[PDB]
Order: sequence, then structure tokens, then C-alpha cells
Amino acid sequence: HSHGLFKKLGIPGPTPLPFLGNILSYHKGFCMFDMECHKKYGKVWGFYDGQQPVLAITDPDMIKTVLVKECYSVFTNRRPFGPVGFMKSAISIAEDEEWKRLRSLLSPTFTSGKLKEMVPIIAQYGDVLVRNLRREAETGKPVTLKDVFGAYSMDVITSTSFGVNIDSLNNPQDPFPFFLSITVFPFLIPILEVLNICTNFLRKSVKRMKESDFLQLMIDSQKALSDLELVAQSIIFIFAGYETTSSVLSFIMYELATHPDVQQKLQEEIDAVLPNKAPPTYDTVLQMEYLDMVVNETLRLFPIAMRLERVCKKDVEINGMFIPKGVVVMIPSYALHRDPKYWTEPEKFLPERFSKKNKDNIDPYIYTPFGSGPRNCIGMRFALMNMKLALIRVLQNFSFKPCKETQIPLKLSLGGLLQPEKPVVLKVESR
Amino acid sequence: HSHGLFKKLGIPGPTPLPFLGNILSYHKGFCMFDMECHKKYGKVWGFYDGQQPVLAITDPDMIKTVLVKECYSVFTNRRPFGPVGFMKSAISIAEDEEWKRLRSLLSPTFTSGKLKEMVPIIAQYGDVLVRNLRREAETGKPVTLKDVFGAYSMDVITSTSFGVNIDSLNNPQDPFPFFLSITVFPFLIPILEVLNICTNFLRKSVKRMKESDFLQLMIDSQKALSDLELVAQSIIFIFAGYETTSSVLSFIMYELATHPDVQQKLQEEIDAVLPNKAPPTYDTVLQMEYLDMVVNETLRLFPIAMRLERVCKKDVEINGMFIPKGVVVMIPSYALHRDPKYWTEPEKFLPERFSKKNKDNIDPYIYTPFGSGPRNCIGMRFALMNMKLALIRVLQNFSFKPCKETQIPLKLSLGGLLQPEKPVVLKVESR
Ligand code: HEM
Ligand code: HEM
Ligand SMILES: O=C(N[C@H](CS[C@H](Cc1ccccc1)C(=O)NCCCc1cccnc1)Cc1c[nH]c2ccccc12)c1cccnc1
Ligand SMILES: O=C(N[C@H](CS[C@H](Cc1ccccc1)C(=O)NCCCc1cccnc1)Cc1c[nH]c2ccccc12)c1cccnc1
Repeated sequence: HSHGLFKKLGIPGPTPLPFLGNILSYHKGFCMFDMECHKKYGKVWGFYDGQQPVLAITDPDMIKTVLVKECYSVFTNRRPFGPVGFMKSAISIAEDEEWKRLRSLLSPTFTSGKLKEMVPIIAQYGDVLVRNLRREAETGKPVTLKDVFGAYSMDVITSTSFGVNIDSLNNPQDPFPFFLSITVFPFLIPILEVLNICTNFLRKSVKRMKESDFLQLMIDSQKALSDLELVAQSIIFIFAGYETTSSVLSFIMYELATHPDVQQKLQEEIDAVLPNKAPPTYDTVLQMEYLDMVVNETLRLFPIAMRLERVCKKDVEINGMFIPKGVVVMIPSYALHRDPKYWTEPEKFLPERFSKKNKDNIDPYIYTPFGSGPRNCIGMRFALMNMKLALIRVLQNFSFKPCKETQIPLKLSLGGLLQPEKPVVLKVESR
Repeated sequence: HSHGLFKKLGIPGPTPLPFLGNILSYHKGFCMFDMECHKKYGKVWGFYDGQQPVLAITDPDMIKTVLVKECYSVFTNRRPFGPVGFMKSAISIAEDEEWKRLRSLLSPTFTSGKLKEMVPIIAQYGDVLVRNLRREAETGKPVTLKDVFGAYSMDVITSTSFGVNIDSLNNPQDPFPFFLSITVFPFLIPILEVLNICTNFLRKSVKRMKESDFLQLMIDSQKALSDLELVAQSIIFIFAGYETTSSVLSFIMYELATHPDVQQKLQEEIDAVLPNKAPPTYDTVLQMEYLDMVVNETLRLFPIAMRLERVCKKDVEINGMFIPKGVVVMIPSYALHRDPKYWTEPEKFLPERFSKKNKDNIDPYIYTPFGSGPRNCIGMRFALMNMKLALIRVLQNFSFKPCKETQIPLKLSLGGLLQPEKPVVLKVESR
């Protein structure tokens, strides 16, 4: 019934099938859908996830309008996500006024100082990361990167926010389809919101963080903060600092392997700023510009978010286009990062895109790997530091080459989340 | 899970059973529940319709705060009602900005002038109402009031808004449980919102009001007005002008019958202002004060709405009480109209409560038969005029006495909506 909203507004888009909308088109993944749609319809198009209208925009001013200018007023919240349960109070899932309070309460966790407090602490598990890697390198056995990176990433997040120290080769107490049917049956979300389909593992263990850091800064600031809400924020932070940190690290190492000129040119800078394999510090990391380039260029090819979303909470007319209340506005971050109308040879890995000679010819509303505006990635600065500190210690000791079973070229997960089809396996040699 | 919100806030209320909340207590009707709860817990209490917290308030300043002071900001919308379908666009069901536009677009329908245009037109079907009554009076047969009143009321609404003239003794083309399960399964509302469970009778007939009045004033003002939205507003107006007008008229005549001193004292005023059985006009109706008293006192005993409701759309602290977002605030209009801490002998029918000698000792936030603030009854003035014009022509010609089968004392419908258990049947004699 509601499948004529874009036929009405004169906005092009793929013809939706009843009930399904255009979800059958996701058979190649969200990214191949947005890339094709970006070609088919232009700067603006609209489709339907079930009965839910999605408006895709690609205009830098419209994107600046949505994510920044009209954030607090109209585009405060993301698509409703359920069933969540108590996790409705998580910052990334909370809406309107409740989200504003959580954003203020958790913002001072990633100040330039609180991050600088974390550099002496992060410098530990990188040496566990090297020593765990020196074992699988002295034996000529190819290495699953996400295993030893995730083992590292998990070690970082548990201490940077709480303080628990665990080598992630022994028992790691941290375990963690149908979401398609959720889009045809979003009416089933409130259904599952009563049968408590939301494990009690950390729901009582992290709840029993009696402690009698991020965990410190929460009870210290407790219209204040709750406790079951404190657990939910811990779950969000623990996931992000693990999966996002590890997945991107595998992405970077795959590119350094298939582009050995970029791997050596980066190794030459690390030994320069840090001679005699010096331990990386807060200020020596921010000095390395080629490392910043390699990180940014990998995030162009693999923005793990793929899409930025905002629910339009009332009728508006942004940049000369009427947008009705309830529409989910979408920024195809993946399709924008590979749009040839902005990037030269956009499928190629070229870190020189982000050189200070060329970093000005890049629109920060086309390149948006961390979002933008008041609801951008809250851990953007931390994640950049945690990854870079990891990249320094690893490349200071090991080089990386492709293996026989290394998937070249890498296929993206044609499924839901931005991951590789096959895991990233590379040979590791010792310098 | 959410059954501790009032246990937390220190707000008293009946202990909710899981899933059901306190809906089993509705076995005597909403009114006997609110009256008892008003006694048990005092100025403020809270219960649960399923999993849905309801906060009942009785404080005149708090009521003034909710319905008027913080209407546009926090208490804009009523409880979500579904499945509705296209009727989501009806003014009484629409929310926030969409409702503001509809309220402005439909407000000038009931100006003092547009109503005055309707007095010469309403004066027709009252004579059909008398002539239909003179037949069942010359025969000594008791009369079902709501039949001949509803036949009258329907005749008024179809012409006052569109223009169609029909004696309501021939075929009337206007026909019109589980809502309890809706409260335990409000998660099922979005479910039914896709299977179009919302007849096409006027959905295409009223949609085919080509006309090529309320209907006039809609296309004339067509960020403007739509057409399927035009149908929905017609359905709302047609129901209200029928059921509310007829039901209250039966209520008034029952009270005049069981209180013949009030019936004669009212008949004496009507013949005074309108001698020689003069036709009532706009200004002769507004002059009759005892008729205004009888109308108001009946609306005290039988406020057909029973309850006023507002969804609290964000955290607030009104009159020194914190109220969390999502709570449905409720004004027990029925229980307030019979509260002995404001009314003397509140079960007795005493029109002298509203005499200009005593109409000042009445708080207009305790007596709220039409709501209050920007979202009060939009047809308040019209309905008062339509009923009073009907009461004049009827009492000018007939007196009313109780019958053998007349339910004395009247039992209210222990069910959902404010109606009598048995229909109102009274003997009609000719003056
Ligand atoms: C390479 C690593 C990461 C990338 C590329 C990334 C990217 C993003 C993006 C694109 C968004 C959405 C922004 C928007 O919609 O405008 C986001 C949100 C968010 N990120 Fe990250 N992120 C990363 C790591 C992290 C880390 C380490 C944390 C640790 C706490 C984190 C916490 C969050 C939270 C809480 C949100 C939701 C913010 C809100 O709704 O207010 N992320 N991230
Ligand atoms: C004796 C007759 C009537 C009584 C006692 C009555 C009472 C009420 C009450 C108590 C409300 C809710 C106000 C609030 O929540 O604050 C309401 C709303 C409403 N009434 Fe009436 N009403 C009557 C007749 C009518 C008539 C004849 C119409 C014709 C159009 C009408 C149209 C409406 C509408 C559209 C609303 C919803 C207003 C909104 O949501 O903005 N009513 N009425
Ligand atoms: O994963 C989606 N997330 C949100 C809705 S809640 C989700 C809840 C969650 C918590 C923990 C683990 C998985 C899921 C969440 O809290 N995730 C951020 C936390 C980690 C993180 C990841 C990346 C960067 N930083 C931090 C929409 C979204 C759209 N675009 C985004 C971009 C970035 C972050 C979130 C979003 C999504 C999954 C499937 C279907 N629909 C939505
Ligand atoms: O009937 C409820 N109505 C609303 C929700 S939508 C309802 C939709 C409707 C339209 C037509 C016929 C029946 C129902 C509506 O449009 N009705 C006003 C129109 C007539 C009218 C009646 C009286 C006075 N004026 C005009 C809540 C409400 C709460 N208190 C009120 C007081 C007055 C009006 C509405 C409300 C209710 C029924 C069962 C369960 N929940 C809600």
C-alpha cells in the first residue's frame, strides 16, 4: 500500500514487489545494490526494505544537512532495531533525549587526555601480540590474522574500559539469517519485545562488576546514569573495540601484502620515527603521516559500516527536496567511497589519495568512514590510536606476504556485514 | 518486566499481574475502576493496561499543565490506536505536526458564524423528529429514544457537513470484544497494520463525493489537504455527530423523566423565550440558561468520554512530579465528576450546580466533559447547539414520563463505552 511514496514524490528507484519491497535485490549484498542503484538513478533514489521506504542521497550538501545541520532537530535517531530488550538503553540504539544524555555522559571517555592515559596500557598486549605471532612465524605456518588480531583487540578493550587482563589464548570469557524477516515483519519486533528474546552471561557478570576507566567514569558520573543501562554500554563498547578493530586490521594487512611497495614504504617510516624499534607513544603515532594514509585508504575501500542511516522524524524540505516523516534517509558510504565521479581508479589501493598534497581534493561528506555530526563514531579517535599502535609493533618485527590459500582478489562477504568471504591468511616472516 | 515503574517512582497503584497488568480490574468498567482507585490511592496513582503504564492524575494544576500548558510540547498525542489503516490520518488519531496541520485546517468549520449558518438548516429535521414522534405518541406505545434521536442526529450530520437529505426511517446508508486483547497484544497492532484489517462502503462512496459546508471547506483549503485523508475526516465527523449527539440526548431525557420538576421548569423557560412555540434561532438558544444547566449537569453524570488521555512524549517534571517518557497520562473525567471532595451529593441530578449563583464554585479542570486545551473537542460548540436545538423542539411539543420497562435507576454499560445497559424507553405524551 505504501509502495507508491517515491512514485508520488517523483523520485526514481527499483520497482518494489508487494510486502518484500526491494529486499530480493540484496542477493549480492547491500554494497552491490547501492553501487548499481547509484548508477541507475543518480544523485537521489528510493527503495523499500519491506514496507519501509529508504531514501538514498549522495549530495554532499544534503549529506551535510542530514548528518550535521538538521541532526538534533529532524535526523536524531537510526532505524528502530529489535528485539533488543534492556539493550534499548544502549547509546547507539537509544533515541532523542535519552541519547543526548548518554552521548554527554560517555563523551569524555575519548578525550585527547583519556586516550593518552591508554597508550602506556595498550603497549602491553602488542608485545603479547608479537610474541603470539613470533611462534606462528618461526614455524612456517600461515596465520589467520583475525584470530591473533581479535585476541589482541579483545585484550585491549577489556582493560581500556574495565581493567581485566587476560592472554587471549586461554579461555576467553566473551562469546557473541532472520534479520531479513525482521524487515518484512518489523511488526514482529514489538512481538518479540515481550517474550524477552533479547544470554545472562555478562548481564549478571558485568552487572557484577562491583569494583569494590570507562567503567570508572560511569559510576563517577552516576537524570544521571543507571546500572542495567551501565551494562548495556559495556556490551556496545566491548563489541566495537573487538570486531571493528580486528576486522579493519585484517583488511589493512591484506592490502599491505598484495601491495608490498606500500608495506616497505610504511616500514621505513616506522623505523624512522621510532629508531631502534622504539616503543610507540601518543605523540609518535600522530606524527606518522603515511600510516595515517594507509589507514584512511583501507577505510575507503572497506568502510565496515557500509551505510549511514537517519530516521527523518518530521516533514522537511532539505536542499530543495521534500522528505516525508518516517522515511529512513541513507548515505551509501560504500558506494560513495568507490564512486568514479570523485575517485580515480577507485578499485585500486592508492594511499597517495590522502597525502597532504592531495588530501584537500577529498570531500569529507563523500569520505565518511566514521559518520559525521553529533552522532558520528564516538570511539573514532580511540580506534584510530588502538589500530595504529598495533600496526607499529607488528610491522616493526614482521613482514607479510601472500600465501597459496590467500584469496586474491579478496571477495567481500556477499552476506550482511562487511567481512571477507574467506578469512585473511598470510605468511609471516621475521625481520 | 516493566511492571515496576510505579514501584520505582514511589507512586501507588494496584499490583499488576504479569502480561495482563491490571486489565482484569476492568470487569466493572473503566469508571468503577477509576472511582475505586481514586479512593484507594488519592491524588495520583498508576496502573498497567497490559505492559503499558498509565498514570492517573486528579490535580487541577497538573491537569491544567498536561492538557494546556505542556500540550504542544510534551502531551500532544493520545494513545496509539490500531489497526486503523488509512484512518491513521484522521485528526483524532494523527500525531504531532500532522495533527497541528489538520487542527488548523478544520478549525474554521465551527466558528460562531459557520454554526449560525447551520441553525436555519437544522430547523428542518427537528420537525421530522417531532412528526416521527407524534406518530409513536398518538399511539400509546413506549419510544426508544436513541432510535428517533439517532435518526434525527444522522439527518443533521449528513447535511451540516455534506448536504445529503434523507428521512432516517427509510434505508439509512450508514452502518458502523477484541480491543482488550489489543492492550495485552499492542505488539499485534503493527501486525494487523499490514493485512489491511482497517469496509470500502464510504471509502469509495464518500471518496466519490465529487460535488461536481465541512466538505466544501476542505477542497477549498486544498502542506495542503489530501483526498483519502478527506474521507477519513468525514468518517470521524459522521460518527461523532451521530453517536455522541444521540447518546447524550437519551441521557438528558432519562433525567428529565425521573425528575419531572426539572422537565417542567425547563419547559417553562422554552415557552418564555420562544412564545407561541416559536422556532429556535441561534441567539434564542444561547439565551436559555436553564437549558444550558440541564445539559451541563447531564454531562457531569455521563461524560461519554469517561477518560482524557495524553501520551507523555519525553521526560518531564510537572507540578513537582517526575514523569518518564512513554507513560500515558490519564484524567478520570467520570471519577472526577462524581468526586464528593468537589460535588455535594454527586450521584444526584442537580442542575442548580450550574446556576450563575453557583457556576463559579466549579473548577474547569475538574469538570471537563469536552476535554481542554488545543486538543479539546473540536465540535464542542456545534454539538451543544445541535442538542439544544433538538431539546427545544421536542419539549415544546411533548412531555416525558417513565414507563413500566424503564430501567430505574439506570445502569451504565459495565462494558467498554459509556452507554446504558438497557436502551432508554420512555412514554411520550402530547401537549
Ligand atoms: C575502525 C573502527 C571503527 C569504525 C570504522 C567505526 C565507524 C562507525 C560509524 C560509521 C558509525 C556511525 C556514525 C553515523 O551514523 O554517523 C559508528 C558509530 C558508533 N561507534 Fe564506531 N567505528 C569504529 C570503532 C569503534 C570503537 C572502537 C568504538 C568504542 C566505543 C565505537 C563506538 C561507536 C558507537 C557507540 C557508535 C554509535 C554512536 C551513537 O549512536 O551516538 N566504534 N562507528
Ligand atoms: C455531547 C457531545 C460531545 C462530547 C461530550 C464530546 C467530547 C469530547 C472529548 C472529551 C474529547 C477529547 C478532548 C481531550 O482529549 O482533551 C473530544 C474530542 C473530539 N471530538 Fe468531541 N464530543 C462531542 C461531540 C462531538 C461532535 C459533534 C464532533 C463533530 C466533529 C466531535 C469531534 C471531535 C473530534 C474530531 C475530537 C478529537 C479532537 C482532536 O484530537 O484534536 N465531537 N470530544
Ligand atoms: O549493526 C547495526 N548497528 C546499528 C543499530 S544497533 C547495534 C547493536 C549491536 C551491538 C553490538 C553488536 C552488534 C549489534 C550497534 O549498537 N552497533 C554499534 C556498536 C559497535 C560498532 C560498530 C561499528 C562502528 N562502531 C561501533 C545501525 C547502524 C547502521 N549503520 C551503522 C554504522 C555504525 C554503527 C551502527 C550502524 C545493524 C546491524 C544489522 C542491521 N541493522 C543495523
Ligand atoms: O473512541 C476512542 N477514541 C480515541 C482514539 S481514535 C477514535 C477513532 C474512532 C472513530 C470513529 C468511531 C469510533 C472510533 C476517535 O477518533 N474518536 C473521536 C471521534 C468521535 C467522538 C467521540 C467523542 C467525542 N468527540 C468525538 C481515544 C480517546 C480517549 N478519550 C477520548 C475522548 C474523546 C474522543 C476520543 C478519545 C477509543 C475507543 C476505544 C479504545 N480507545 C480509544
